[PDB]
Amino acid sequence: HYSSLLAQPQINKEIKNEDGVDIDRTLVAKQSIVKFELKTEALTAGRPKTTSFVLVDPLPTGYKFDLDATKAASTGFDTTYDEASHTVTFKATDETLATYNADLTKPVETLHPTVVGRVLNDGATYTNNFTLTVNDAYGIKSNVVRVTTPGKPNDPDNPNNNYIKPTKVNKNKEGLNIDGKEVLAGSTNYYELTWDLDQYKGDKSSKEAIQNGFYYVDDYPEEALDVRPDLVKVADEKGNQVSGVSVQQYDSLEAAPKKVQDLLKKANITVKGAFQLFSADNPEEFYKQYVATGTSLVITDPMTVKSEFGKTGGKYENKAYQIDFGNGYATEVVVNNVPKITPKKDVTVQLYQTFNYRLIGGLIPQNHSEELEDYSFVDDYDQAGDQYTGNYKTFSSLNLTMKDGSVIKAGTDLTSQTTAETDATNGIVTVRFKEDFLQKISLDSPFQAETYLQMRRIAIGTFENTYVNTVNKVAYASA
Ligand SMILES: [Ca+2]
Ligand SMILES: [Ca+2]
Repeated sequence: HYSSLLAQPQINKEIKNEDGVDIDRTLVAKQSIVKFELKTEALTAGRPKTTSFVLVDPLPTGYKFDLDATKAASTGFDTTYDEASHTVTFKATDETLATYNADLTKPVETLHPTVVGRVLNDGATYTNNFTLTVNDAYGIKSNVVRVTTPGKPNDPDNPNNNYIKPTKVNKNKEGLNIDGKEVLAGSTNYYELTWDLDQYKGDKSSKEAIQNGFYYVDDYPEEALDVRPDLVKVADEKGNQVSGVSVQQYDSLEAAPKKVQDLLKKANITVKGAFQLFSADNPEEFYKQYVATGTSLVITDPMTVKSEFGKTGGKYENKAYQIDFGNGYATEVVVNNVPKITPKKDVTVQLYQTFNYRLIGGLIPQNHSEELEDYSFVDDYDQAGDQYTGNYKTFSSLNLTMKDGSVIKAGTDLTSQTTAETDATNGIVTVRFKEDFLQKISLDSPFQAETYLQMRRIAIGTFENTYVNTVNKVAYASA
């Protein structure tokens, strides 16, 4: 008699987001409001009078139960919550018990409560069921329902699920990862920021979670580098361009719109000084086209070494963040070092005696980022006192390896790979390494060279002589 008390499907647990969309066995963003709806079908006619009508729902871990939201959605019940066992119980009021017992010869439609909370963890599966016991004589156990948040691989319901890991790598223009490498003055860091969106494929988040926006933050070292605002570009993982991503630079977080600071503090992101904020313009179109389709974006964010910072040297760090649906995830930190270049000069007298200016070049340290395209010696002598004979010899100052594999020994004459020229107007000798020899050198080998400029005194007295070394068209004085 009691197995036919509730009607056709009897009971049915449903799980929805805040737009009322069935999200069972699908994927939803972290912090999403998730409604457990404990539907119960009409009571058959010819029943006994209903003493009790009790639904008990043990809630899953990671689901933060909201008491006043679930009470408002469960009129006709009285809501009790056991915090120690994550269990919520709904007991039908005597007023809807009365409407269940108004005429037992007709079917009556029964009320149902709704649990309202939000999921709190990434890469978690949330399971739920509930039991309904009536008149402590029957009792029915419901079907299990599932929702999953992105962040865990090998999810059987979503085969694209994985770790939400935004990545940042430093590249030159050839695409070589230069993480941790040395970077010479005037060079540019072609930073690659990945906007990790693969795992969000199949997401059914609400329309207001999407309205929290989609952003990318880059905490760039403002004290060492300058942004190249016209070379920032957002592309998908293949190469096609992305228009719908705007970029704004802020010199400090405290000098930024209060919306932006609220954004970062609700994602637990804090920035050292200046940062960039990539925005989605219209988040809804950005969602349908990149988030819901699981197509990650790539942001090339090139920045160049300041002039002064190349002369002082030091180290700098870049770090980025990804902010989807309001939730923040952080890249690892990429580190680079700028070497301080300081060439020196000695001499090696008496009227018309020949002598050499020894011009030692700057040390290009091991494990550098960019190809050498310029290593030149520039000597501005006093033509009224000394004159340049026209002979000179350039030697490596250390052991040079390169791409073929050979190692050029320390002290080897490299003058058959140089090119001099003379400016008689100002009195300037310029010994240059050509490009095709410099661009034959491995990026992991060091580089240093010296030239001996043969000169002779043609006047009495002492005379000043300035020497300037050049590496990739940045000029270093000397002492
Ligand atoms: Ca910064
Ligand atoms: Ca001169």
